[PDB]
Amino acid sequence: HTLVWGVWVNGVDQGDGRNIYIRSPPNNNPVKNLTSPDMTCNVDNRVVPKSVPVNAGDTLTFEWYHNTRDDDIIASSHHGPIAVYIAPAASNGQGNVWVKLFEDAYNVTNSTWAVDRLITAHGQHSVVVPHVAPGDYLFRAEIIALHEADSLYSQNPIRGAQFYISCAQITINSSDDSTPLPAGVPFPGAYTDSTPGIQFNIYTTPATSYVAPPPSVWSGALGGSIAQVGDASLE
Ligand SMILES: *[C@@H]1O[C@H](CO)[C@@H](O)[C@H](O)[C@H]1NC(C)=O
Ligand SMILES: [Cu+2]
Repeated sequence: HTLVWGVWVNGVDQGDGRNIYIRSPPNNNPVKNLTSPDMTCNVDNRVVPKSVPVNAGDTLTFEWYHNTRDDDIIASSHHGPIAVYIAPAASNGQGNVWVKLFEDAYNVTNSTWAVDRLITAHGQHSVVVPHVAPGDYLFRAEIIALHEADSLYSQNPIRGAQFYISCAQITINSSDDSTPLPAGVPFPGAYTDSTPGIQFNIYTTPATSYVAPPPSVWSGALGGSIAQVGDASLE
């Protein structure tokens, strides 16, 4: 169970974004129903009043939390990958629009899942803003907790992969648009019960065999990290 508090841009805290520039759900409950509209931007997808200004090449950092800011972030048990997607805001996240900017499942050297390192990073993971058209976008951060993912939700609704999905309203101001935004996958729709990385047993299967759900990261992605950028105790 985890939620986004806000974002940072180039290491500058944009402030509490909950229901302001994040389309925040009412609580930190996972989405599990792969067919639900809740997969798009979680259970309360609506336009919120603010959209954070960035430029292409900026570092945009999502900051997650559990109950309060800069707490335990997410239960240790919730091992799994992290992805970030982007879509034009005009889409409202409908259609084949979600382009993947970031994927991290499991770091072989460190022996740590993305979620494990997210905790260590005080809830913070980043993407570099791509050189798409200036305009309004949705950045959809997605944490998949796999601790009950050996079952399918569709078969057993008490279990299943858990999706912690947060859509941030971001406005790209300066960009040369050298990498126009390509089509993307639909949410709901890109993940089905037979998609790799939806059903997995993290207890018996080595993490080095885990394949995260497609799609692949777009060649226009400028990178990202799971790493603390800013200190919530100070700003
Ligand atoms: C999953 O969501 C679909 C689409 O909204 C809905 O029809 C279906 O009943 C849901 N399944 C469960 C068990 O909620
Ligand atoms: Cu949880």
